[PDB]
Amino acid sequence: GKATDIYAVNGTEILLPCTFSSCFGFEDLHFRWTYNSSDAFKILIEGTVKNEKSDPKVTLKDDDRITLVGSTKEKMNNISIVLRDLEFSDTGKYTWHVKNPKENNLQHHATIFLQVVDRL
Repeated sequence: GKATDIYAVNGTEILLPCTFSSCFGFEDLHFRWTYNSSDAFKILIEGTVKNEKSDPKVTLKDDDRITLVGSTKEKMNNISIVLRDLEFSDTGKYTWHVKNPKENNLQHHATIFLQVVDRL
């Protein structure tokens, strides 16, 4: 499984982009972010979004350090998250998942490997 490396200073915040894009198919999407480390798995946030500019309906959220970005810009969509107040324990793989459940397609997903580093 391919993963993009991203780095962030301890105690700061990181924007984790969801880059799913669709001209005419960004409609009533189900989404989920997950976290994986060696022997850890968590669902971080889950919900639905009506379109590219609507208020996402969040049905599950593991931690208030996570917020949705609240905007779109180029390839970063409204499903992207910001994780604040970073701790070394936050290092690990963060995966977004998007699906239109009325369609037959496989889910779309990509993984970011976040590494938290020492403050200077």
